[PDB]
Amino acid sequence: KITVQANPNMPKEVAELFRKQHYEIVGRHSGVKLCHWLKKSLTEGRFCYKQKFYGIHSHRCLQMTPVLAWCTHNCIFCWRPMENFLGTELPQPWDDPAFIVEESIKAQRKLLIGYKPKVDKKKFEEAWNPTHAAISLSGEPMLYPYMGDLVEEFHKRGFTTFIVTNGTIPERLEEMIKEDKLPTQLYVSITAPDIETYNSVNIPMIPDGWERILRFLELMRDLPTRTVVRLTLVKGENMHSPEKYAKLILKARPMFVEAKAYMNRLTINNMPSHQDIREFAEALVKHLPGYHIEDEYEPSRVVLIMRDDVDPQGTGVEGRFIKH
Repeated sequence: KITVQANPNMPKEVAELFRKQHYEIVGRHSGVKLCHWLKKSLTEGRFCYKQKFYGIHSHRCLQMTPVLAWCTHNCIFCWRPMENFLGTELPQPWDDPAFIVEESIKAQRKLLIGYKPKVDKKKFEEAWNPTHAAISLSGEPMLYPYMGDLVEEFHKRGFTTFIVTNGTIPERLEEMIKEDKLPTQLYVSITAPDIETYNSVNIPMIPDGWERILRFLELMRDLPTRTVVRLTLVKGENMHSPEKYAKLILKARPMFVEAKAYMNRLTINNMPSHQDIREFAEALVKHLPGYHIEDEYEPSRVVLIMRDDVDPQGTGVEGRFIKH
């Protein structure tokens, strides 16, 4: 009988929409949801590509966001129970970091209860005690003013952290850098190689997103933590100008680059084949001096490019894998 403190700072109708999609709301503006993946992992011994790529055990990932319904993009491949996001900023009052982490852990368990049957036993126990905080559910998490501190809160309770951002909020990165509160691994999602594609695919709600993204990339160079540039590829929408993507990538010189297939305006044929991704990956690596194709995972049609000076058998800020 777990209970989560909550009082959704949004129209009740919206809040109900999140619930029907199985999100567990936290506080005024956050939420938790079980990895789409996680089910088959607990019941079928399934693995995730993040495990193959970085040594991350997805079944011990607590997937959440401190910015549930606000974002700076209304992207065409962005799932959100409602029509468009509610706005470009996190409305106040803002919940504090410790409360968010605590309640999120309770939310995670509450959702887990919906299990135990055909379920693995030792694994369920580990999912009940997550060690990876995936800050990438929905919305634009960097809109939360206290990201740095949120990261520390997770770290104090032994989690390693992973932030996924669309990069339109460089000031939050400058702040985390300044107060030295960086996550274990930082991902910036890039879905457009040029300004026109950026508008038609991301559908910006702010006017200066492109320059903010350019700044974000520049702030990632030599960043003292694990870095990733993730490209979500949509057939017929953004799989072009690989040389332009390389330039964006090069401004940040991330440790890793993921060429990932995208899997509302978007048809089922907008989904590229794994073979399409391999091709795009090859075309891309050709424009990235000092990088090479390091691995792939066909089941998720994703290919991994890694910077040459990163050790394929190491861990940490200079190795392929997360500290054991």
